Amino acid sequence: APVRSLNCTLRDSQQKSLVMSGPYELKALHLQGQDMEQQVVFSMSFVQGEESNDKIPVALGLKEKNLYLSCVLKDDKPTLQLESVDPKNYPKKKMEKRFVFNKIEINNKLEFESAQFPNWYISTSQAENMPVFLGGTKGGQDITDFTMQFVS
Ligand SMILES: NC(=O)c1cnc(C(F)(F)F)nc1
Repeated sequence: APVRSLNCTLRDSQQKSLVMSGPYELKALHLQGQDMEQQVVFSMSFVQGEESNDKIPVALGLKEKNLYLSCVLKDDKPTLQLESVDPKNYPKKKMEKRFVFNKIEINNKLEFESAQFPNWYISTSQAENMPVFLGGTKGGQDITDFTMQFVS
């Protein structure tokens, strides 16, 4: 049947919100009050892929935009990008692998691993107003843990 999707926001474990930073760029910053309207709302689709109790394959599209987070090699490195798609054809249950993240629940937090690039994760910096990026460890100074908020 159709693909099932939920509207949501994400915040990193330091409670930074995600906003735009150009036509295809996301940054993370501390946000509260009026400025919270600036945060990106995702449509999280539950897609085809290997699945277990705590590891759920999803795609992350921007709400009512034909833009998806994707993982590709750029200048020979696994990188995160926002990629446009044909709005007639998306979302779909069989999303291409570059669009698929494994949403992993550990200790009441979420990690989003690239399905395409094992052990590469959606990451934020500790500094304010820096890009969201794909980081090659769920270790170290960069942040790989998030919480989800459900949106109407
Ligand atoms: N400048 C970056 O490292 C960067 C990568 N990826 C993104 C995305 F896809 F979240 F929007 N925004 C910025």
